[PDB]
Amino acid sequence: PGGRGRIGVILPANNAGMEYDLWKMAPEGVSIHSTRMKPTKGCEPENVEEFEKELKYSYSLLAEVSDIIIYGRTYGTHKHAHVIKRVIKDVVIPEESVYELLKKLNVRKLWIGTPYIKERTLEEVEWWRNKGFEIVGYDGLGKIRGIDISNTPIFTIYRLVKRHLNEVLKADAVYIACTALSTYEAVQYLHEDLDMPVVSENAAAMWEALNKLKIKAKLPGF
Amino acid sequence: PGGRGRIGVILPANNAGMEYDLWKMAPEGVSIHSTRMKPTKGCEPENVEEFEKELKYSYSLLAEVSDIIIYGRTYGTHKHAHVIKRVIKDVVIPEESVYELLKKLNVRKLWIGTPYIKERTLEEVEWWRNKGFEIVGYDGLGKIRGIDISNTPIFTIYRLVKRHLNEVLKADAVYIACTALSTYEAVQYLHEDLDMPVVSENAAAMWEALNKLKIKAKLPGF
Amino acid sequence: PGGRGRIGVILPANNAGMEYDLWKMAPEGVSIHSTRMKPTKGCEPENVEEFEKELKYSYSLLAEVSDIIIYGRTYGTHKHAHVIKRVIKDVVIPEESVYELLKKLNVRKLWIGTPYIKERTLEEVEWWRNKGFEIVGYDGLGKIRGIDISNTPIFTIYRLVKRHLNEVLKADAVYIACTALSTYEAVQYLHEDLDMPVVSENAAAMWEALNKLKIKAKLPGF
Amino acid sequence: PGGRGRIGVILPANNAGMEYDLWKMAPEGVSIHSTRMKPTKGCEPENVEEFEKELKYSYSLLAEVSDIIIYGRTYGTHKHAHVIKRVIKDVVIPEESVYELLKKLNVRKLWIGTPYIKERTLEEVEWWRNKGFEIVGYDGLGKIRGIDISNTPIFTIYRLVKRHLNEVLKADAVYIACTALSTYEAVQYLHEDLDMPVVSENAAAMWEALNKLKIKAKLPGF
Amino acid sequence: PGGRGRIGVILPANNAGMEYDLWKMAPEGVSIHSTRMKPTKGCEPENVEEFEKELKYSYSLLAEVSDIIIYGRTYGTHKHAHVIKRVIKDVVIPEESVYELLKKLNVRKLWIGTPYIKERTLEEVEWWRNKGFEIVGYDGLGKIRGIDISNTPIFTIYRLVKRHLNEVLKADAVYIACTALSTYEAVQYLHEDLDMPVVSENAAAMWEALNKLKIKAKLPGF
Amino acid sequence: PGGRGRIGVILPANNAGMEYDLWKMAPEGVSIHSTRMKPTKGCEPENVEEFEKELKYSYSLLAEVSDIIIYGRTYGTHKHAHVIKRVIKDVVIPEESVYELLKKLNVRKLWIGTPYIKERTLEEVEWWRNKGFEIVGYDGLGKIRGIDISNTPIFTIYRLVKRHLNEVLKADAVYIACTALSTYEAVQYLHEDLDMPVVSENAAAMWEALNKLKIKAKLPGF
Amino acid sequence: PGGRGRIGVILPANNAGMEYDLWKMAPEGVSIHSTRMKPTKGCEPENVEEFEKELKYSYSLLAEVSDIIIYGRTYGTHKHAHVIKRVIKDVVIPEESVYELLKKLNVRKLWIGTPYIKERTLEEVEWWRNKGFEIVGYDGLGKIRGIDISNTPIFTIYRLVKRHLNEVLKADAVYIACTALSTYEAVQYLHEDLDMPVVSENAAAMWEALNKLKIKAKLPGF
Amino acid sequence: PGGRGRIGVILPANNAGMEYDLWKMAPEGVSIHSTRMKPTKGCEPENVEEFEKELKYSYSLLAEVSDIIIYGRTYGTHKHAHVIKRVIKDVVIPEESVYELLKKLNVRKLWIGTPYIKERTLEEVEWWRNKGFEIVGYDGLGKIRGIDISNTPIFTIYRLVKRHLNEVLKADAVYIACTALSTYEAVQYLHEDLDMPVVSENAAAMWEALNKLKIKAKLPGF
Repeated sequence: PGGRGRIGVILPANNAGMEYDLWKMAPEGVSIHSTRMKPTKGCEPENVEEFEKELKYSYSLLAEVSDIIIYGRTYGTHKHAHVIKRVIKDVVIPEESVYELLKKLNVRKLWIGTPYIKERTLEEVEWWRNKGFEIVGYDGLGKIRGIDISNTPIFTIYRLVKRHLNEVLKADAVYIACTALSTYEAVQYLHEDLDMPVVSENAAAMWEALNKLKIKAKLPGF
Repeated sequence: PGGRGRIGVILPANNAGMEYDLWKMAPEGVSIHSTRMKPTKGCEPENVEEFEKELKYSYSLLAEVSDIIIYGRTYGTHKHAHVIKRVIKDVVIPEESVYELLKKLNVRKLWIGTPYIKERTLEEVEWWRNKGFEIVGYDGLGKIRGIDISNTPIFTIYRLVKRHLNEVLKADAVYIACTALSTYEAVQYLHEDLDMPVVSENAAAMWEALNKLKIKAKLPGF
Repeated sequence: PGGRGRIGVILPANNAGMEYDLWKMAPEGVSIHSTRMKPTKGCEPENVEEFEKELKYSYSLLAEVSDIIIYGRTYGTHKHAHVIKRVIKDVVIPEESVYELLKKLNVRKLWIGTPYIKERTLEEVEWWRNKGFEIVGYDGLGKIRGIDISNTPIFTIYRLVKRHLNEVLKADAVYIACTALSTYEAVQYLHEDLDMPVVSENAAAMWEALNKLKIKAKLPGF
Repeated sequence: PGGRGRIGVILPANNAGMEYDLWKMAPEGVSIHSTRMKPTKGCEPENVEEFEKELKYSYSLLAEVSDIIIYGRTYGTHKHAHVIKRVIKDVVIPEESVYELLKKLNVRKLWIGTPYIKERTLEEVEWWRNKGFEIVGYDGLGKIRGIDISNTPIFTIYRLVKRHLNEVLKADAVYIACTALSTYEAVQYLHEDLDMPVVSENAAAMWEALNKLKIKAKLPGF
Repeated sequence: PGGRGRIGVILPANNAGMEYDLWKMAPEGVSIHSTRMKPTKGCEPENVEEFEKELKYSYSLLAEVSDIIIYGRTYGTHKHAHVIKRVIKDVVIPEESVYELLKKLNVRKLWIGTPYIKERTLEEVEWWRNKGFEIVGYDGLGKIRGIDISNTPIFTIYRLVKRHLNEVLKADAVYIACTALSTYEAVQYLHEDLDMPVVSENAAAMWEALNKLKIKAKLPGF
Repeated sequence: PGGRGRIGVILPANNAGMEYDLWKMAPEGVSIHSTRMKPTKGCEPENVEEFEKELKYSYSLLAEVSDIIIYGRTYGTHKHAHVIKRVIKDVVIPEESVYELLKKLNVRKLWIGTPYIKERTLEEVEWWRNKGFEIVGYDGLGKIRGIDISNTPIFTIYRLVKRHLNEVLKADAVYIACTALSTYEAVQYLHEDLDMPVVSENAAAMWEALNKLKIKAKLPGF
Repeated sequence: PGGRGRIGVILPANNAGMEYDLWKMAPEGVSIHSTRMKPTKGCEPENVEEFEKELKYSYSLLAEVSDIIIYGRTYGTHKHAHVIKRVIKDVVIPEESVYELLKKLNVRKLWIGTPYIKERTLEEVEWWRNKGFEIVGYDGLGKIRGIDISNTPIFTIYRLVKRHLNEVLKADAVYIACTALSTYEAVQYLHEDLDMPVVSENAAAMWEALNKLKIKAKLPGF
Repeated sequence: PGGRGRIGVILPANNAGMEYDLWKMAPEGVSIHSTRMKPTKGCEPENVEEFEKELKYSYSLLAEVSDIIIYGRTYGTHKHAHVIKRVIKDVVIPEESVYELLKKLNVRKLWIGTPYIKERTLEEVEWWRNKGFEIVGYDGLGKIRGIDISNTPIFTIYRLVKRHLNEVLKADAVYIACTALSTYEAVQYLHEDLDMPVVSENAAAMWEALNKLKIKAKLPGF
């Protein structure tokens, strides 16, 4: 029973990494409660009313046990963030959390690691690039299926970044995209070794949620 | 990542105690993945096809990330267990787990603790009698709302039983119903103090799941 | 054998939280010794000589084993503090300890949490405002019986405050009234989460006592 | 809160050792609550109605917070135990606890250590002898004032016994009288070194109390 | 210094897992010393004199710092074990260690896990079958390059076996071939979960070496 | 599996101290991989092509499992360092690491400890003086055989320096030559006691290697 | 075997507290070696040649195993310190160590605690008083026999000082005389509670010895 | 303070290993007090009255602080043990302790390790044979000076025995002579590895002393 706080999380059916990260980061007295959503074809809502209806439903399943809710998907966050914010009051959108965290950390140069194939990696890059960050470098694991992404080993994530040391060192911080990756440990190793903030999407999400709820906690990587 | 094993769990929207218990019991390398279901009026589905359709849907959201699935509700387990077993192959029904565990523990005399009101506590008590157990005593917390049940403090659960020490010491074991109660700690204290197995629905569920997956683990209470 | 120090405490018959708090806060080599007083109707003595006679008696039971004595009641502290100070030389009055502690902490804005019901909580609010504090907010558990108050769970005390986050954040510190509440843990969680001193009556009492005796110690919440 | 159990204790004003022992022995979730009684001239009440009236009063101060009560005095236990049992239902009389414990331990030969002077040590001796125990030896610290007795150092109590190794090794167990002595540690050292049960009055009292309440616990010298 | 013992190990150039396993298993005061050998085409030497000459050379590099030597390759062990034993007195051949260990464990039914491709896994199979073991099942990771094999994650090795729970549970023990795999952890998880000895080639090698040197030690899966 | 990093090391056949030091200093996720070289007569190669050919061969045995390589010999480092750097790109030469470390530590006055005999210790002294250091003092263990050197006890190395306290205190740092000495512990004791950096050849080597790979770590002695 | 250092100590036959203190303070790798001297009538040598002859003899028994020697007596230190320094080169005289330590701590006001009776306590006071310290207060345990002094309990030493809190607080530091008292613990409690250096003769002696030998160590009380 | 017990020890001037061993073995509350004796030429006193006079003197220096005394020399124990027993009542002679311990351990076959040269090792070996033991083997460190003996490293003592594994494994136990050797650790390693009691002279001495005083303790090696 989360007497200190209860965090609800809506995530994709095949995401097997976020729940683990969230619990590992949850301070004493805090509990995580999740519900899943149908896996989707694209990365954005085809039918907005359809999306909003399903979103409201999942939200209704978490509304009473949650003190705050995290939208743990990337789907619909780029072009329909307003729909999500509309349905879920005070919702935490990991991608936006990353932005605030990086800003609060005075980050201008960024190195981006992802689990995606080149194409998506680049889009991810341009997204952040189009938000004012200078992207000194990037790379991806070249995966497609979420379950496969979730299965990524700690050090595979670690070497994904370390392999580009020379350029990684030119950044003010590193960002590891996708909530399907369990970055709880990887991010700590990277942070210690690179001596710079290493921000994962899951850690950023917890950072924002814990701040809004006002619960002291030492997140990993920064 | 749940390299050692991944346990999926389907639970009622307002259950805030089972996810906590499950993670506390999860041995290293094991992760818990859940999805919620619409809260229902009765304790048994009035539209079977409706139930089966919703059940199949939730199952489809956990099917890929799960190595095994736990049906963490009481709803539909008394009269429609066959429907659940049909939709979810190898599904773990906590109530049935309790039965197997008690049997394996050679339990004949039983004391039953619940979070329900007198009328429902009576049904619960009669149910286990009609299963071959001599019920030396019982009591309930007299609650109705699941969130309220989930909020039950460790020692409130502890005194729920201890208050009837004289009856209790006549049983071969104690059983604490409902997966909404977080019994991880309470059950350990009771087990040590009463010197007899104290079986909670959540512990029984993990016991069965961990056995089927073949993962060593020390559950609490027994 | 409190070779380092012995603290005597006079408390109401039905107070079950203060002794626990005091021992948990007692540093190594320090021991707590208590004696109880007849539970009373009002919150102030109608017969002063009666009060003084009973007060002197209880004091006589603690005088020889105590290095210092804490008057752990609220009864008679508002209008007859002088009587208490008269009978018990160097007595520690928790309510006055809170005042000195808050002052030493440069506190001007205060949020007050209590276990009482509307009326009495309103009197407590007024009592602190007249002492020179701006009371940005308050709330109570609405209890009457001391044993009931003592039974209050850690997180029930925690949420009593957290539920009013918006206002609490406007204060310089939080104060939790009544020595019947066991605040040893609750106060630590609140202090960490709110990032401001959270002063409970029991912690304030120990603070003053330990200072007078000159025994190093880390009290909780500030 | 003492969700696991609350033990009330009535003790003499100048006893500074039993509260410490009781708390050290208290398992998690158990709390100790005490109240004192006027120090008396003799070792037995001269006015029975007077005694019974004061006894009932102190009891009334502990009745509501206690699950069980320990009468931590020797006063009135030899000739008026029935009065005490009458006023306090299920009361635990340390001296009687020692007897049951020694019997349960199949003890026939006993060595007795006390904090009293020769005269009283002698009375303590034939009192236990009169219960059928063969008393292979004894000795006392020769103290009179309770506060002085309470101040007795761990190893002073240890050497009080060890100094008579010769005869002491002829007993089946050692018994250390008076609840004013803090025997929590001393008794452990003696038990390990002499390889036989070393029963102190405080440990015996907790043993009986914890048994009646049914709370698992590992007591000091046996 | 390895005052307790020094174990020398000859291994293939690209083996990155055995040195790690050996050190983790090395008890206090024991140190591991290694030297590498040219990577070879086949799995058996084509030129025996060539092999023997290179073998003697590597041995000469470890002879002075070693108390015993482990031949950590599979190359030349199937058809030329006698050559190895000839050059290196008391040499420990991991494959032969596995055999002795399994025999000492009274193993008749065996499940075999390997990192090789179907073809080679099949050869590894009937080789052990040819030693009288009934092989209830097997599987391989289908890898070729040693460095790739060494990179195998703990749980990848764990699931390599667990995925065949069904048949695996019919064996008396599990055997994981190749010293390039770091099985220190994987083997412990499997052993606990399957409740049967899980023997890795590296653990078997250390078992034999530590026995000959007579150094107490608790090895991984048995 | 050095998921964090893999350090290869080429060392003399009879060196039994460096591998131990390296592993003790290796942070989590880092592994050490070594290969030996034929013990040589002189301290410099008489046949350069011979040396280069053997050097290239050993390197080829470590090239694939290593992220970086340490040349753990003194042989050929004084007059043929360029040959080594040529064959092994980014190779770490412990002697040169010591120089950079001492420089980074702003060291001008140096005390030198060695395991060699008068003559050779004299050559080492001259070698460091020509590098720009004032050598306030020195001493050696007077050993010749590497295995003998490796067998040197922690405190023998400690007293080798401490015995000259008066001079040592005049230096800015102490340097202990030869990678055959296991200095992991000795260097820590010396550093604490002398309150100045105590640099061993092995620690310096790890310092440089870990820096190039960018892996956080706390080496001993400085 | 004190590889890090060996401290010899000459002490009075009946001193049972210094050896314990010295070992408790001895850092790892340091050992204490002692030899006793005939107990004497006065506090100063009657026959100087006699003293010097016996002193030289005891010294000869410690000369070879010691790196430095501590003269753990007060006898002959006030008027014949020069004789001691003459016989034992670099000898550590605890009383002189206290002086240097207090000076290095910029101490002007001092509170003195001793185990002696009034007369000696006063002489001790005048001694320090005649060395430039302002003695804000003092007290003694009033003991005569060294064995009795050695038997002094931790908290008896603690209260010896604490009992004079008001004046103790006026000092810059507290000094506890006599090496027969085991002050290892007492001094730590006092130091923490009084928030000022609390210097015992034994701690001062170790401070000086460890400094001369150059061995890092955290002495208690300052 | 040695509230639990005080052990006095008389040892040779240059013995630097026994005091360390004794303290490491001393259980909590036990302290060691020593005094030294003039180093002697032979291994047996040539002037008995001279010996007895010096023996009585040293004894007089330890008589008051000791609960029991250990004669930590070999000198005079072979032919004049009766003189020692005469002067020191209940004295513990390590050599005799070894005998009783070995006997109590039902030891018939013995392997003997010593720090002496061949000739003295022969006497030592013959001595124990003429005591009823079959001596399956032996060896010595070949040292003469006690300080040199004391300086013997843990593993040097360990290999002294291990080097003769084949002979050793034929014995029922191993015995390591001389109290100058610090065997506290060495003996534990040997005991674990050889799986048989490994008795050092110092451990045997403590065993006997602790038994006579009746203090529970876990010695090493057996």
